[PDB]
Amino acid sequence: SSHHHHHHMSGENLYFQGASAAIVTDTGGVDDKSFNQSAWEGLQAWGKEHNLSKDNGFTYFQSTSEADYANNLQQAAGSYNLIFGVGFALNNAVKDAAKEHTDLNYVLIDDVIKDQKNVASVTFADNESGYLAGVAAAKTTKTKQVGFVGGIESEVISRFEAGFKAGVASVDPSIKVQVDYAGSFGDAAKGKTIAAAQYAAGADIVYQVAGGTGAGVFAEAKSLNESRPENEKVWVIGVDRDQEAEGKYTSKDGKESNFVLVSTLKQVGTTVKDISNKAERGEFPGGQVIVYSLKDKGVDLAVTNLSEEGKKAVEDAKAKILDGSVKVPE
Ligand SMILES: Cc1cn([C@H]2C[C@H](O)[C@@H](CO)O2)c(=O)[nH]c1=O
Ligand code: NI
Repeated sequence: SSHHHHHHMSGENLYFQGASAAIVTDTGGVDDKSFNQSAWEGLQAWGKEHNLSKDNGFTYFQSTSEADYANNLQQAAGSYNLIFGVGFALNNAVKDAAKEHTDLNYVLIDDVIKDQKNVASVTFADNESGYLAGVAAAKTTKTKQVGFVGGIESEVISRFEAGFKAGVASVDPSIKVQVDYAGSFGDAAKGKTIAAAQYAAGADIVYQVAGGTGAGVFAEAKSLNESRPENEKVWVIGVDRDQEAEGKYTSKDGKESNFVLVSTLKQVGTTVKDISNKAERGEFPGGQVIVYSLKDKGVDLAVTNLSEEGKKAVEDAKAKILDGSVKVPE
C-alpha cells in the first residue's frame, strides 16, 4: 500500500540461485519411447532453458531392478537437490530417501506419498485419456474386437484399462476387449507374443500400455502389416508420447504408410519442467498432490491417423468429460 522504508538493489548485485534436478528412471529406461523418455525429454528441455548440460545441472539414474531404486536415490543426493522418482514402484524407496535427506526435495510420479513436507506427488487421470482412446478404437474397428496389452497389474494400469473399456462401451458394447498383461514395462519379447496372440484371435487394434514392453507390440504389427495390402492393415494405439514415428512401414503392395491410429498423451516431460521451475523459485509444492487431467491438458489424445468421424466422437466425448455429464471409472 506504501513502502516508505525501502532501499534500491542494483541489478549488477542480484542473482537467482539455481537448483540441480535428476530423474531416477524405472525398468523401461530413457529409450522406452514413452514414460521414462517423456520425463528425460522434459528434464533436457528444462536444462536448455537454464543453460545447463548433462551431469552439469541435470542427469538421469537408470534403475536395473527394484533393488537399484535406493542406490540410485542415494547417488542422486550427492549432487542434486530435486530428485524425481519416475513410476509408482519407486513409492517406498522415495519415502525412505526423503526421510534420510530432509534438506532435499523429492517428486513421485504416478503415486501418492502423504505427510512428507519434502515430497510432492503427481498423478494423471489416465482413465480420461484411456476413455478417448476407447472411443477412437470403437469408431475404427472392422472386426469389432480390440486388444489391451498392460505392463504390470496395478492401480495405474487399471485406470487406463477401466477408462479404455468404458470408452469402447460408450460407442458399442458389442465390441470385445481382449486384456493381457506382460508382467513388466521392459520386456519387448513378451509384448511381441501377446500382440501376436491378440491379432491372431481377430483384434485389428491393440492399445499397448506397457512402456518399453510396447516396442514388441510395434514389432509384431509391423511384421503383419509388412506382408499385407495397406487396405487390411492392423492398428496400434500409442501411449505417454506421440508414437507415430514407431508406426512407419512399407505395405506388401509397395505403399509407404503408418499403423499408429492414435496416441494417449501423458505430459510427464512438462510436469518435470514445471515442478523443476517451482523448486528453483523456492516454491516447491511439498506435501501436495498435483492431479493432471483432461481439463489442464496433462493427459490428451493425439488423433494422428484417425478418420473425421473418429475425431468428432473424441471431441464430443472430451466435451462431456470436461462438463461432468460422463464420469470415467478407475
Ligand atoms: C515404462 C514404464 C511405464 N510405467 C507406467 C506409467 C505409464 O503411463 C504406463 C505405460 O507407459 O506404465 C511405469 O510405471 N514404469 C515404467 O518403467
Ligand atoms: Ni533499512
